[PDB]
Amino acid sequence: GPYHPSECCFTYTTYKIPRQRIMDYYETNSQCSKPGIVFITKRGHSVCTNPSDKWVQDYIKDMKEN
Amino acid sequence: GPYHPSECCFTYTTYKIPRQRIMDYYETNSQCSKPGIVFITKRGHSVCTNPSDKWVQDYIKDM
Repeated sequence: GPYHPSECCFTYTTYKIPRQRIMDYYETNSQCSKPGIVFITKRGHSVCTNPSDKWVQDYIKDMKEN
Repeated sequence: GPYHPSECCFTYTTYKIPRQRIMDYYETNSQCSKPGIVFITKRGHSVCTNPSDKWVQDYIKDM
């Protein structure tokens, strides 16, 4: 329904996430105070990253299909 | 971990949630841009509410 909360990022990791841990990603709601790409990991955890970091962009490109 | 996202509220409910639906609640991270109380319903819906609403505080009190 339309009143659910949205996940927002407040602190980003500075460290590239080992690609073997990565299950998926999503972009955080633009209403959040900061931009965010959240990576979902094998153990079901969520890790905030900065979309403007080159490695985050590189990861997303290798994860996406055309 | 230290880099987990937090749930934040942007669109508050437009109705008083029937009490019977509610299983639990949590207050959102105070770092969110708006104050929020999220009620968790039986059916796994999370519903954002304004902690300044009397009915919300009344619910929390009773729970």
